[PDB]
Amino acid sequence: SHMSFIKSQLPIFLNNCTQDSVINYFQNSWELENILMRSIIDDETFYINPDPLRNPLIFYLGHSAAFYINKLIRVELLEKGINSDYEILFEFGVDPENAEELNQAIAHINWPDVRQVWDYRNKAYEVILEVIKNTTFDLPIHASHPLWALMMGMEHQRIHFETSSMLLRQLPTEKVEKPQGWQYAPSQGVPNTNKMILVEGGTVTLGKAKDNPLYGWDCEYGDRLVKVDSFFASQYLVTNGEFLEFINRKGYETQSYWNEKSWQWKEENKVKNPKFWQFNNGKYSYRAMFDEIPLPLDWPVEVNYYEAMAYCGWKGKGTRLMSEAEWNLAAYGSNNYQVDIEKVNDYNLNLKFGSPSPVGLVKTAQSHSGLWDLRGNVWEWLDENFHPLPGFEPHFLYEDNSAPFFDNNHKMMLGGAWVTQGTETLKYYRNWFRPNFYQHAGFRIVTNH
Ligand SMILES: C[N+](C)(C)[C@@H](Cc1cnc[nH]1)C(=O)O
Ligand SMILES: [Mn+2]
Ligand code: NA
Repeated sequence: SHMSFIKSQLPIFLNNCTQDSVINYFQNSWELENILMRSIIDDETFYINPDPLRNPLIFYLGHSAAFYINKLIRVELLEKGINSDYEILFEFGVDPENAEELNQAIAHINWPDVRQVWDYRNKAYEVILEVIKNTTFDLPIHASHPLWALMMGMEHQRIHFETSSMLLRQLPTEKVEKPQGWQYAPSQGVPNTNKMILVEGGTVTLGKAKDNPLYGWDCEYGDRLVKVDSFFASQYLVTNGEFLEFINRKGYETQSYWNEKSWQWKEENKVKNPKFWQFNNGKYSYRAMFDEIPLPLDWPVEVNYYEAMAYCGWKGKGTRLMSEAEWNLAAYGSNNYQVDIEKVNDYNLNLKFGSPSPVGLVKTAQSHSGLWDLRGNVWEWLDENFHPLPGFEPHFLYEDNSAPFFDNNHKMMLGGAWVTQGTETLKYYRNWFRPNFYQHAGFRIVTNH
């Protein structure tokens, strides 16, 4: 048994994006985000920015709606917006290098009332639904079709369901209410031995073809052949129990496992353990979305990139993280691979659970290479600076989606998490974050020999 009462619709091929199917997918995208945002009990909590590097929650309540409107205006499927001031106020978010830069940016913003932003959402929903009902869906949809703006808006909303869930997780438990049917994975369980598996080397082609019949973001496209040498990777994501051993061996107290930049981050934030653990009465509790529970020892540990690399430092002996090409080889092999959307059901993706799961519990989630949960459970960090593939081109609808972040200051992560939905659960999505940032994200370890 797994989570069932809250359901996320699978993504749809562009050749099957009929008006009726898209109506259902749109309604589901929006209702899911509504369920998440309604879990905040008190409206005053929307003026908190629980992550010090992101905007207050009120911004994210409006932003998904404003983005749909702004892109539909840009392709001229909408002749006017709903509230021009809000379309500007909620237009774009933030990716600051530090909390002081963000604090300076948000210091003098007059935010609307929570009820006014909910009213904006409800009006936007009805305006977009009417656009859908009054537009011909001439199959197939594609990147030069006006309806690309709608496809982009729905994936953007599902991405913000995921990133907003990480903000609500940073609120105190007394400030949020678990939605009916939210179901965590089973949590008792000591981890099994995490064996190193030889991944046979081969050649991969990274990227996505322009006429592939699936919505994707600009940075997904291009074509890059990479020869990948054989390498060893741990069959499981590193677990909470494995990371607890690192803590007990003074992992956060030993400079040689860190570097000057990551140690500085650790000291500045007085970090002694992963973000969502707390030590009390001699033992660690763990913060799931809405509840504190005993630390689930066999779940994948959730860390930022700095902490993943510090664990690699403790392992020593050339222990490292995979590259993007190495993850692709392990997850999809060397094959014109035809995505099968139904396979999303085989991994802890798309709200199969409302939490990470024990490594290996989902019995269909072993890739052919032998590695477990390459797809799903938690994103996994990669030692790969976010970068374009040959053939990359920004899209007119969102020219700065990815180009600003090809800056050697963002590391990549791939594969999707329990909370990931839409085309972000499939092969081509490329994800990236500053290395100090927290997501529903872990890692596995690699050695060359
Ligand atoms: C690709 N990530 C997940 C890093 C992006 C997704 C995104 C949201 N709005 C525009 N892009 C981010 O969170 O900034
Ligand atoms: Mn956004
Ligand atoms: Na994964």
